[PDB]
Amino acid sequence: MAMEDFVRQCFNPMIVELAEKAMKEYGEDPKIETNKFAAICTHLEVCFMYSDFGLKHRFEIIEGRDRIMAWTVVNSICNTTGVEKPKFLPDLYDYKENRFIEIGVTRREVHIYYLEKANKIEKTHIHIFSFTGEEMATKADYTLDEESRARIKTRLFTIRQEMASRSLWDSFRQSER
Ligand SMILES: O=C(O)c1cccc(-c2cc(=O)c(O)c(C(=O)O)[nH]2)c1
Ligand SMILES: [Mn+2]
Ligand SMILES: [Mn+2]
Repeated sequence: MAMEDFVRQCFNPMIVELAEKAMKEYGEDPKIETNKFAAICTHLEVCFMYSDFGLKHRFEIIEGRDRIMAWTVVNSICNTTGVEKPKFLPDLYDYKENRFIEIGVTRREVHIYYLEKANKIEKTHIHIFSFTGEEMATKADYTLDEESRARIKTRLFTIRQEMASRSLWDSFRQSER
């Protein structure tokens, strides 16, 4: 699979390893479910990039932790800010706006995916990125500055074009659940 090669060649090891670990604990093989693997890597990188554009410690990363730590972080945040405990593990906590964030990344229409997220959940803030430079966030509050957002959008467009370059993008486009 070029897709497996592409993942290894275009995302930093930490992300690949985390992605690999997450699939393999739940019986899923990244050599087979390769479009899923790419997607997880993609969502992780975004989650991390979002975090990195932050009070220097603006955001707390929840995604990418093991489940024990993820919950440990979340509870610890709830107990000392008073904020209601979410049902599902979100991606980030915003210490400035003092809310949880759910990051979405979609090959579909941003509004489409936004609804799916809003429906599945809490007073968690939602931010949706697409591979087209489009984004959607609750009450249109985009949390970050334009530069930080431009960098995420550029990284996603680039992943799309690299996939496209390797005739991998049509599979990947059509593979969102
Ligand atoms: O689109 C999906 O296949 C899907 C189904 C259930 C959950 C997720 C998902 C998307 C996410 O963006 C996410 O952050 C998580 C998480 O486990 O923290 N999970 C994605
Ligand atoms: Mn998550
Ligand atoms: Mn997410």
